[PDB]
Amino acid sequence: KLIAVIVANIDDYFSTELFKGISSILESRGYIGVLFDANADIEREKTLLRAIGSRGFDGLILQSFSNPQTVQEILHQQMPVVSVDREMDACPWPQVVTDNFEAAKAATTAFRQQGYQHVVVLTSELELSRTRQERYRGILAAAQDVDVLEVSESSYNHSEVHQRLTQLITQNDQKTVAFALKERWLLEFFPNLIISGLIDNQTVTATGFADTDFIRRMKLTLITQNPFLMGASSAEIMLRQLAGEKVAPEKMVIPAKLQ
Amino acid sequence: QSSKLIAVIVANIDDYFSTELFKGISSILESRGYIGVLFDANADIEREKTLLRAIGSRGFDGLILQSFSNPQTVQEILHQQMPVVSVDREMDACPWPQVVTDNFEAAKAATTAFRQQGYQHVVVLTSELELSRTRQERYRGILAAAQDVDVLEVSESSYNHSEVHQRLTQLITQNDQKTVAFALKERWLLEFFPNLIISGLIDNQTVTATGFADTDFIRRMKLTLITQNPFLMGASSAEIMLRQLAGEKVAPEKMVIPAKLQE
Repeated sequence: KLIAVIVANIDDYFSTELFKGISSILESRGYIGVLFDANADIEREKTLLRAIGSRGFDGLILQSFSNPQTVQEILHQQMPVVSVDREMDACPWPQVVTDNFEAAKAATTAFRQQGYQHVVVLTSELELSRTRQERYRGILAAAQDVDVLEVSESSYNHSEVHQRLTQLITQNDQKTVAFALKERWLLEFFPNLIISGLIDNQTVTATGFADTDFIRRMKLTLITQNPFLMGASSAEIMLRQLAGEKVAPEKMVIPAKLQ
Repeated sequence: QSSKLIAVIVANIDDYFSTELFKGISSILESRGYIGVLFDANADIEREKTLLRAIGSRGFDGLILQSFSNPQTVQEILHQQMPVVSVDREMDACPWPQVVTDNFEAAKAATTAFRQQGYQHVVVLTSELELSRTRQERYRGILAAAQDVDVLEVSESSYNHSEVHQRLTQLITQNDQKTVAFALKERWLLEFFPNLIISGLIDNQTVTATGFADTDFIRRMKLTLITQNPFLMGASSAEIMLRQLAGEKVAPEKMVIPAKLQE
């Protein structure tokens, strides 16, 4: 009674917390969650997918980058599947996602209503993920002026990004809000900016999609996805699939919270 | 032909040390067709037992242990059906091979480096000492190098944030001796040091801070920290496992991966 859980990168708090959610729910039925690291590698995921399939795992909860076809061509309906945080197309199985566009929108609208009309979006490459595009789409629909700084998680230099970032925030003394689209960018760059004083909550402030209890205590307003809940919810769906209940391949939206 | 699945049980996946450990194990095991599988003990020794019972009744070909189970537990449940390698435990008289850090030497050297810069007063922040031999060793290393040493034990089970905060601030500020706040575990450094850097307490002139931590983002705050090289510890433990899987009667000795004090 093992459920394989493949995450994009076990180094993200979102992923380890999501897994803790699956586990918590799976334990109420004697089922056990098992974690696999796709290590941001399309190929590692493929070889992992084959192993998961041939070894007889009972279920697959997937928060990754491969098209549903890539997953069907390897597992071929031999087990229940639930994808998380990806919002893909023509998905033949259930999905649990955040209201990315909406949450980003509301966030941007709140900051706008406080004079911070300038927004600098710090994100990973947009075209590689649909949830990233949605968040950026949400910021675009409610922001007056927007500047974007895309970073390739596979090739970049800390100071190089740090400089282009300080730049975008201070080019105009327009009241700016630095908006991180993923937690790692918020943890890597904003702390220093708080110490240097650029982020004074007067002219410049900061926000982003972060779920870690320890950034908040340095107080900024962050958007949380509550990955634990998303993980718990996907596992409920998975219980239904193992129990035999034919499940509808629909999207379940766990709303984000601007706290 | 077998499962070729190696079970890896970590103390808690929330620890960056664990996830990196696993990454190390996975890159080595891959070179030979083996696949690391991650299990989360979630800080519960009971949880761990059911994971082990599952690991033995599903046919995994090996176990890499970075958790709480003693050998009596692992014997009674798995009965040596599969080779075992332990990591980051500092267990004496261990029956299987081990991969550990020079906890005493590393702490001692770090304290010595700080003393030479003037910091004579060490404020140790840690999870309960009795609960772990590795913590005890790092604490043992500090006392072996510093005069004025105060200790602040935190209960991972039930502790209050501002409660611990207020005490740390009390111990750091009691006298004029230059002080080093030394975290024995990464989480404590990550939870309590940032505000002390932002509030001005930690200024690198009268009060500085260090600890065992491998995460990069704190690096960028410039603090001097001790890294355990978890990826390397994980890869080394996987190298030993492959030797056992290849049928080598690997002696149950400890392989020491020295920690590095990195500015």
